[PDB]
Amino acid sequence: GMAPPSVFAEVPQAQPVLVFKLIADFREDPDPRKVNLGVGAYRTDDCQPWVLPVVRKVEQRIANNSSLNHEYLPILGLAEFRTCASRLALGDDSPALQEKRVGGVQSLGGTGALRIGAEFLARWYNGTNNKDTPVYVSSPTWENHNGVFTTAGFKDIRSYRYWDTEKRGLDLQGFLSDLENAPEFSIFVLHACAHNPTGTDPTPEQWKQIASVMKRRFLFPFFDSAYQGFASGNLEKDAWAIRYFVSEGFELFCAQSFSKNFGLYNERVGNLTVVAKEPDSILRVLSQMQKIVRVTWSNPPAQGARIVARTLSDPELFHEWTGNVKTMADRILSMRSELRARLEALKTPGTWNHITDQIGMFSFTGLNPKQVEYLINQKHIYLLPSGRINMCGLTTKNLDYVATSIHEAVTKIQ
Amino acid sequence: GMAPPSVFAEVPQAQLGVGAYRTDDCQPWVLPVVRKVEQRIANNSSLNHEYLPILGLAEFRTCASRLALGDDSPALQEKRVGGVQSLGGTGALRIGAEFLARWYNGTNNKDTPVYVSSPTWENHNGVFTTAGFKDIRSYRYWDTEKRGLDLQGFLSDLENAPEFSIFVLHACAHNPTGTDPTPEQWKQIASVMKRRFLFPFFDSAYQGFASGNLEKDAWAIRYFVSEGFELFCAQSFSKNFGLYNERVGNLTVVAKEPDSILRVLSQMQKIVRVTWSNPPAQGARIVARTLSDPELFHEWTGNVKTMADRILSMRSELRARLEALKTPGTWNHITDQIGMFSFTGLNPKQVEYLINQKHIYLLPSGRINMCGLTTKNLDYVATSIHEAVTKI
Repeated sequence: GMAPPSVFAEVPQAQPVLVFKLIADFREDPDPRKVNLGVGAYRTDDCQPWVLPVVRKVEQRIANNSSLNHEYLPILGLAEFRTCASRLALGDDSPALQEKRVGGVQSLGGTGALRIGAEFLARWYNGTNNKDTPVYVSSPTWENHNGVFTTAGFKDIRSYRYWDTEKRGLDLQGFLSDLENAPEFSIFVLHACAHNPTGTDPTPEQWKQIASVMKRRFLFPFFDSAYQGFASGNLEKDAWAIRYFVSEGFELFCAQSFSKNFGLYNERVGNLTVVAKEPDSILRVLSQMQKIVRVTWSNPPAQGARIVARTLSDPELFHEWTGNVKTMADRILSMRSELRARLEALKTPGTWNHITDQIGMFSFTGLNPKQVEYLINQKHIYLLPSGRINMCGLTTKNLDYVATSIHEAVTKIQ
Repeated sequence: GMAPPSVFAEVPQAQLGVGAYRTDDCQPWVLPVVRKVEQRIANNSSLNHEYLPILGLAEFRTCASRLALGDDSPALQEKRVGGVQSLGGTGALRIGAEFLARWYNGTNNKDTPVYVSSPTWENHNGVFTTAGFKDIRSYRYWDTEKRGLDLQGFLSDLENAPEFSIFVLHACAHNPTGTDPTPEQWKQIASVMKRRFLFPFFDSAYQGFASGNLEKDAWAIRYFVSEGFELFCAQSFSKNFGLYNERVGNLTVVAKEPDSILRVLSQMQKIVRVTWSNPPAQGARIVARTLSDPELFHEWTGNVKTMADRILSMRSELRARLEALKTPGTWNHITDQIGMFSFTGLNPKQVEYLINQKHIYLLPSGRINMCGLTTKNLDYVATSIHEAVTKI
């Protein structure tokens, strides 16, 4: 008599996602002093999203060009986008480009590039269908690295020491030790610049030490490049580490996102750059990439890649874009400098040079969970339990209140 | 004694034929309604580029599921429907397959049989295999001798399928055969599936495009819903909006009650997050704007019927001509079939006559895209079938 249970009756409700509740609490908050330091994207000094002027310009040119059609792109994506994207990462003068040993797979953001690369490695790297190769991610790292590599089938995800809580910076000796102890052929997921979530990057000299261990132990660099140019304003400096590994003779993957440096978050524009030792392997690698893409999204969308390709391939638009990127980078640099200056003017205990030594929009402040709780509950300043803030949540108008509130948290809580 | 060997040194090299709408001039056709909506979007400077929700643009998901199920669907009124925006129909199939391989018929059950039609769109096998299903099977479908549906074979394969097996069903415009069950035949299929707890995973890539009428083409999905099935429906807007390269799809989920939708979608979110994070905006924005404006919706249905009518014309003319020259065999399948694709009924090297001598290019299976026929290749295409059948 009774209706049978749903075939979904035993499907569990997934674990709540923390930051979604944080943003929801922030929007509930009636206090006019409230500040959202938990935002995950660029914001202007007026707390608004920013569509880049060059993007608006190219969108208008696209809309006014009736010759463009909607027929499927190639599985691997729009050729001009892939070429321009890889050239942006590697440099026009890259030896790997000269030697024709680079491939590029258009992907659904940086996430999609990481996923396709992980799927490839889990099938063809360090043996056939070797799911046991260790994959190392930083401690801490971007919240979806583990899930991407686990879903691609890797059974042994490990961490390398990275953030040092006491020094508020890089634990170089721990990182180097974890590299030295990593099994040969282990994969290391490396943030190319603007480490997310800490903002702490190796200096060039530290990168050389990291590369030296990886070269000697045959460790595979899987770069994640989500903030090129965005991070510092200088596209070459932000790509220095990737290019150094190339010039040291590494084979590598580089998952590139255009979500942040073009502000094209919702058009899902990414590229997986592959650097191989010999030109003949690019065709073989890409042929396997095609099979992976085919069963995932079939072929990639056009609009965002068209915008990026048009911008990177035209000198006038490229120059405008580099200025727009510098605007974003400079605002973040300003918020870092202004926050540090205020914390020091308030004689806040501890050192605060990490606020300006860190790079990009995310910063591990060094505040502890109880201090974070104070900022949220008492001061209506919303940030993650880790102490991560987005510098773009700071503004000329809120800087005094945020600095004063941090000073209160540091002196009064714990 | 080189230097370090390449980590890619052993990677193997992986191993009338259009698949998209073409005009009588053999060109792509951006739908007039799409051009109109694209201009409205371009003129709306208030639109930003911030990430969409993981599951996608809310208005798109609602409009897409309503298109499949009908505005007055009891499942919609009872709030037991979910929609996940996806990267085309392919992406919708993949997310659904990933979900089933984790949460359906047990936890992490990779052994549930997955049945696809014989023949089918080849990416069906690859999508379900990549999701981890170890046991992909076929159900009989195309009857080469009758040039139509082998209903008795299909029904027998349903009867012999283990309970809870997944069936990948083409909602309409079966690809590659163009042969669909009639409503009476669908009722027989549904009866076995209901009795044996077989899971309908519909692939709806050609709604409205197929016959010219979006409501008729969705009948089978809606019939299964009315019979109380829980089901998935992977929807593509690539063909019916001509938005191939904007990768617009939706996975519609129908459950027995609203709470199951909440839990299913929460798992969907985790799957999407590690695949593409969140979906692109442009194509979904076009579809949502069109489907939510009755004026635009009406214009769109006219654009769809224009495409279907050109295909129906090509089917009508090809058959009438092959009978005008009365080529041996029956050819009512040419007009009984529905959609862009037609299994002509020609043998694996009755084609290569068409290929090698008259250079008409088609698949070894005999599949043609009717959009490759024109008023100006009418002439010759079928005076090539006439002789391909008479000679070899």
